[PDB]
Amino acid sequence: AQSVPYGISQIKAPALHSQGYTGSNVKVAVIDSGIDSSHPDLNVRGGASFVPSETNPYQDGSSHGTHVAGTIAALNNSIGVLGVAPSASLYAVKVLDSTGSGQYSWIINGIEWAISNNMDVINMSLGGPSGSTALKTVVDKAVSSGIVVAAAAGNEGSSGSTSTVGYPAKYPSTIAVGAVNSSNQRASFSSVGSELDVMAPGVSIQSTLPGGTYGAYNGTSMATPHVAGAAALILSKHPTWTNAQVRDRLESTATYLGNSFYYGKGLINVQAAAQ
Repeated sequence: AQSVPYGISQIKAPALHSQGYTGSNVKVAVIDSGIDSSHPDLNVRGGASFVPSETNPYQDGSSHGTHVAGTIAALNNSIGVLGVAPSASLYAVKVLDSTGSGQYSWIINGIEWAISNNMDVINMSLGGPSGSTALKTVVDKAVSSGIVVAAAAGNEGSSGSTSTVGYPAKYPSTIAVGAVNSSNQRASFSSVGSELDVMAPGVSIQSTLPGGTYGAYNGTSMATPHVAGAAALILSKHPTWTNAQVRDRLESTATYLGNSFYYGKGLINVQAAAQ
């Protein structure tokens, strides 16, 4: 049978599913380590690899990109798990290799592909303590071109009063996403700062793994796809909403959880964002 991971219900996605909104015709680029396109519980519509050593985007040697994609869009059916937007159009934009690392050049090429191929949403479950001028340029370009960009806040935890948000989540134009558990407690490794925007489930997140299996991971990498999917659910109900509009909904209708330095606006609530 199919299971619904707790995170999916936590952000209220099933309420949208009941209403008939499952992310149909919304194009979501998973900018990551590839996606195992052969996974029975995933439907990958296209893609591109910008990893010179890994020409095939439809395979995932890491598992990270695959697990992220299943949080966004694992298919609604009789097996496995269920995505936030199970009818979303999933694109494999390989910019990380099988070790789960990549170069800013490769990342930028992926985002450039996303723009040229008219994606509605970009998931970047990645980041680092410094950015590059070229990365900010292309991330801002994607935003100004109409794309919702969800980026992982990072897993650097707290450090007194200092921001530990990584790039590209640190940039104003991106949605910076932190991790909570099933009780809405911030996860201890979740990066903090004024640049942190919202929270999503990021602890013990069951999702798809390459080879057609399922497993749980922790991180802001797992939180982030809940927000990417949520953006797809919203757009599938509100096809004329702008990326600015979707962001401001996801943010303003979030469930306040505490001090914004630690929680931003709180836990996303897609039912309330989509109203």
